[PDB]
Amino acid sequence: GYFYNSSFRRYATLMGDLFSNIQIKRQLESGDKFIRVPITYASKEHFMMKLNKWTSINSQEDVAKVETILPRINLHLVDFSYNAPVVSQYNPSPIKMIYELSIFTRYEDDMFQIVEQILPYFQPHFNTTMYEQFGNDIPFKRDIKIVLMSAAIDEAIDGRRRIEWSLTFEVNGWMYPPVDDAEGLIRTTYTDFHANTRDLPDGEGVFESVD
Amino acid sequence: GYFYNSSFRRYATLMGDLFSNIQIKRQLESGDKFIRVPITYASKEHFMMKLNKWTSINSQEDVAKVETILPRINLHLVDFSYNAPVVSQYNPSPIKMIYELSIFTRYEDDMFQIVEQILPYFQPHFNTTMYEQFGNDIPFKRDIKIVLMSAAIDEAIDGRRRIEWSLTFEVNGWMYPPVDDAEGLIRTTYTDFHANTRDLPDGEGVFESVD
Amino acid sequence: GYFYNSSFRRYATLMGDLFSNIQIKRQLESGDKFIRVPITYASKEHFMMKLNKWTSINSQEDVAKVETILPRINLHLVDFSYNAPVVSQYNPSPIKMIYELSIFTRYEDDMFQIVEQILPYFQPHFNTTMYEQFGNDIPFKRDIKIVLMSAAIDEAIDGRRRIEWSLTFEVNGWMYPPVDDAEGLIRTTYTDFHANTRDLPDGEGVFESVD
Amino acid sequence: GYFYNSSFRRYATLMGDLFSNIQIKRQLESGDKFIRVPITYASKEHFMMKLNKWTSINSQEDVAKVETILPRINLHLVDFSYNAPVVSQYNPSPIKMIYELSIFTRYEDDMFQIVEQILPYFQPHFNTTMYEQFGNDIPFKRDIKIVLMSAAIDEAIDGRRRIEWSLTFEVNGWMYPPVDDAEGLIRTTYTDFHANTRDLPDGEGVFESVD
Amino acid sequence: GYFYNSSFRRYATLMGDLFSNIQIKRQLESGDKFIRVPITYASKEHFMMKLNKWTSINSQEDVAKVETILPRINLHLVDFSYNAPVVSQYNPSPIKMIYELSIFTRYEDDMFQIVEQILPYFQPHFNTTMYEQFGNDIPFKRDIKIVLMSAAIDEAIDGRRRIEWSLTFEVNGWMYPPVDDAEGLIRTTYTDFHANTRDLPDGEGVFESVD
Amino acid sequence: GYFYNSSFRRYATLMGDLFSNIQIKRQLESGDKFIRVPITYASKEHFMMKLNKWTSINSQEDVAKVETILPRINLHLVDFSYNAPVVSQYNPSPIKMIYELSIFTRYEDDMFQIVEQILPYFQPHFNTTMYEQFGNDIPFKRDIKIVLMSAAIDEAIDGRRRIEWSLTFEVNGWMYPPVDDAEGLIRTTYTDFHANTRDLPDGEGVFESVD
Repeated sequence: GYFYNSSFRRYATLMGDLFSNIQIKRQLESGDKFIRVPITYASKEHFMMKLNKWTSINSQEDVAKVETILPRINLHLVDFSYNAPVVSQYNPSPIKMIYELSIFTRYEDDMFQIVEQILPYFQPHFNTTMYEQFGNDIPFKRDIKIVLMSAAIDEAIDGRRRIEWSLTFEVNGWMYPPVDDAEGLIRTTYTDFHANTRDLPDGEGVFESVD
Repeated sequence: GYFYNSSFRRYATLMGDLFSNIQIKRQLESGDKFIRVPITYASKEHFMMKLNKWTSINSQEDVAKVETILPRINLHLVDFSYNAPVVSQYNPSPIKMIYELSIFTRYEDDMFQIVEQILPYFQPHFNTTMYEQFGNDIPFKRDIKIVLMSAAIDEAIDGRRRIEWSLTFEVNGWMYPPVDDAEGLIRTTYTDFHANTRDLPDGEGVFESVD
Repeated sequence: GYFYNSSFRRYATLMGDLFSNIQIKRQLESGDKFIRVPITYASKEHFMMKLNKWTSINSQEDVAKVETILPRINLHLVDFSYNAPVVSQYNPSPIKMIYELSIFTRYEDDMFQIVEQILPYFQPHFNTTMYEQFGNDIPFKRDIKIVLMSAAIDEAIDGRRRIEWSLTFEVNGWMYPPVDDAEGLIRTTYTDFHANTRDLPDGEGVFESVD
Repeated sequence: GYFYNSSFRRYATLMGDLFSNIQIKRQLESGDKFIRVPITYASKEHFMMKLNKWTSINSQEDVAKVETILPRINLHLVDFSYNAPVVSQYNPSPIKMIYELSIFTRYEDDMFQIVEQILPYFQPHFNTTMYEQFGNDIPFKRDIKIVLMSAAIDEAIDGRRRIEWSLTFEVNGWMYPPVDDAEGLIRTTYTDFHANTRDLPDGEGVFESVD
Repeated sequence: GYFYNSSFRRYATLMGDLFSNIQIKRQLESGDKFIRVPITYASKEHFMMKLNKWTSINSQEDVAKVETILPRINLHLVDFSYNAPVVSQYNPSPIKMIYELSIFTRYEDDMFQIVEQILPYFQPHFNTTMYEQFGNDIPFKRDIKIVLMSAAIDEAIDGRRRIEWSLTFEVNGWMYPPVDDAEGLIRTTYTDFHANTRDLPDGEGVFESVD
Repeated sequence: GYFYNSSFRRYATLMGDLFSNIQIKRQLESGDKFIRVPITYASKEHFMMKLNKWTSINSQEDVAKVETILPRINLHLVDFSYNAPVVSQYNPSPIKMIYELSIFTRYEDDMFQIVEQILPYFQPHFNTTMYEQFGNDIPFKRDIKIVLMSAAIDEAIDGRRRIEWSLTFEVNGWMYPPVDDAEGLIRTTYTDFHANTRDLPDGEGVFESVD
């Protein structure tokens, strides 16, 4: 029920999965608890609407169930353009994609931990080699440059309430016409922030559903 | 009831027809269904008005027939200017025309499919050779450069509701004074995204009528 | 009841008259009908007010009489400045005058026809030699460059309603102090869009009255 | 009841007087009537307030007296700055003064007449030699350059009503500390638009009082 | 009740005092009256509040008293920044300070007089040598350049009412850490608009109190 | 209950502590009283809301306790970016951090005292060498350049009421991935405005709690 080999989907999942494995330390009496930051893919307005819905105190079980919601990260595509350096598709087209990575947090410390886990890997760019194999052929080698373009710090108060920092990223990637899922599912690998060759998980696995 | 040989009409139809034959795959229980994206030519404000009129659930048969409406594409001319590099018409005038191609979709996946079918052919430009023959004379050969200028991503929510992406295109074309339909209808051919020589269909054939 | 030899008047009429003789083809049951596009000289705000007064369906004999109103063209001066390349007047002062030519239309087709009759003659400029003779002396030869600067496309809806495209033109002309109508009326000729030497008609002849 | 030798006052009057002597022809049956355009010096907002006060139909004795009010010209200073090319005053300081000259008119024809009498003398500048004599000493020779910087066209409707064109002028003049009226009144002459050496009239003669 | 040796205070007082001694001539029947223009140091908003408070007619004794309030001058610091050309304080730090000098007046004539007394001494700059002596040591010589940056003309009406012209000045001065008033009071002299060496009056002497 | 070795935290504390020790002189009859200006770390809006909560005169016990609140300083991070001049962390990444230092005060004199204690040490930059030791290893030497970028002056009145000046600072520092507190606590020293090597106090000591 979705175009699996979509190039946009692959870039969405790649970006999401780079930021999928981020935890914050939270000290308890019995001991330190490390919690994973759940990440979604959605238009920002959408996400924020639904976030205002979850954070709403309707009953007594909600009062507690409120601090499990934050911290979280929302991801979205916001712009793209041709990337000015016989047919077209591997050899493919140099495209350039703009992503907003929106971190939301109830505690400045939460934010500090998270961003400290992101920010140092972009100087200002972070390279990743991606391998996309078609059926059983030799995989393709796509050089992917991800550039940290800018950051944006903001709040939204009520008495605490909610800290929001947004990073903007430029992916220098590759576009080509759709290759039907029926012609075979694309196998994809990439190098993470430590040059560790992870293989790209299916979409359904990286993003929690806002729905 | 229209000036058939209109230069503007030909550019509207040319653009519309390049993007006329775009389908999205939609996986069903019985098997995959492929649906064509219907295309219109209209002022954007107009299109959106009539679209809000259609999207309104008036009766029970409308509730279903709503997701037959989307996806669609609306096309319009939004600007033109002289294209700065004895009488006038073949030799004609280098003109430059600005088109807004507006894709509306209920599902991110629909969008991904469509745009993946448009975007790779503009690097940033796409050439097409056009042949316009007058009655039975030797056809004229007009070199047409179409350049992808920018993209713009947006929403418009209600609880799903509607994704809207707009591509802006610069057509580098040719203008000349009207040649009366009474002097004979122009025969028009062109090269598609695959250098395949289709001949330009009548207006009534490419655009579904917003009316 | 007006300064006949007014320099501004002469430019208003020249511009008005270049665009005075434009017809659109309108296919009927009995056969093709050609209708002339009527031109007025007025502040834009004004013109649109009176146009909203005329187009308002107050009654039934109006219901029909509404589609005789459109299409039309309103012309106006909007800016002027010294034209940086013993006393003053022939030898006169190089002035530069800015005109807004506003085309209004109920049908996209009407617009296409009209503008296709304007646009090809400005690449980006259109020359005209003007001859202004004083009484019976040797006429003066003023070289007039008219440059197409920009175009602007708009609507204004109600259920159709009205298409509005405005061209902006830079006339590079000549200014001098007023020469009394009592010293004799100035004779003026010019070369039209086909270099055919028409002579400049009186104001009352070119523009229908907005009043 | 005012500092007669005021430098600001002198420039205000020079400007007003260059534009003091302007008439429009107004054709009647009995014969042509020439009317002088009255000029005032006032903040623009002020002038317009009082002008809305005069033009209001309070009675029938007012109804006639309305078309004697327009046309008029309001003049005002709107900016000044040092003019970047032992003590201070002749030798004096190069200053630069900015004037808004505002023409108001009930008929486009009136405007054409007036502005046609102003505009050709500024190409883009108009020089005037000014002679300022102290008591009986040798007059000082101040070269004054007046530059037409821009023009601005506007209306203000009610059913006719009122045309407003504003010229902006850069006077390149001279400033020095105040020379008391008790030390003797300054004698001032200048060259008009025709190099005719008029001598600068007292303020009260050039400007009608808005008060 | 204040840090007497404050560097900011010294610059505020220096500026205030250059403009402390400005009079306007006011011709009366009995004879000419010269009135000194009172100067305050305050935030512009503040000053205007209190000015509206003073100018308000609450009783009958106010009616007369009210027309003595204008003219006046309000002064304030509005910006400062480092002034780009072993420890720090004489040798001290080149700072640059921005002052708004705001002249308010009921009569154009009053304004003309005042400004004619300010404006000619800035071409565009006015130099002044300042001497700050510590206890009994050799005085320090600080070169102070004051530059006239821009001017701004405005009104505020009611039936007269009030003219407001503002000069903006860049003082190129010197900052250093605070030298306690207990370590001895700094003695300060400077050169006025005529290179005449006045010594800096205490704050309380230059500015009338807005409080 | 916070990531002690957080880099953002260290820079917040470094900045806060350079400005931790600022006093103003306040003359009493019994003798001069020196009061330390308290510093907080908070988003500006937050600080201002809570400041409006403290400044509200609710009772008589409140009326006195009003002038103990001011003066104060609020500090916050507002922007950051890569600082464009085998793995990453000491060797670490050149980052650039933007801080808004907001000084609030009831008296101009208070402001003058404070800012005079800040401003002279930034010409436009101030260097500090920081030593960060991990457990017991050899310290790291991070060169920290703090640049004064701009200042901004404002009020907020009610009859006095409150002066607000804001300095903006560019810290040219260093980022690296989080080093767990469990791996040992970081020891930090730095050179203050006088090259005095103080050691960085814990967060809890520098900032008063806004909560």
